[PDB]
Amino acid sequence: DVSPCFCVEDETSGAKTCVPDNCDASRGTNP
Repeated sequence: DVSPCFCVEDETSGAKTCVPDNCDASRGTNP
């Protein structure tokens, strides 16, 4: 479905994680 990605810099994961993960690295950021 149309699912906007969101990234947060998470200290718990130890890095920037996104949903979907690392959408902001690839071109799969926006649907």
